[PDB]
Amino acid sequence: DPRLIESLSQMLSMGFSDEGGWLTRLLQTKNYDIGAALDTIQY
Amino acid sequence: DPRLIESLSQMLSMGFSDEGGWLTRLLQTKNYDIGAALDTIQY
Repeated sequence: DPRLIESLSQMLSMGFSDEGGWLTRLLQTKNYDIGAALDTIQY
Repeated sequence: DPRLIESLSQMLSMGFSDEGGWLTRLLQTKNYDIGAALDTIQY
């Protein structure tokens, strides 16, 4: 899935981690859209 | 676990939703430590 890959990879490069899959959960909920995930975490 | 309830409630009051359980997941990995959760999301 190039969008899991690129969304998660871009957010790891921004310094987020994925302990316990929290960030994978967030991105899945947000359809792998980085902007929506950033909004949700109030970045 | 009352620590999950209480920490989720405090996070919701800060404007964080828990859509899809991402915030529950984050708080669980952090043992309900709000400082640590905020650090992880770079708040």
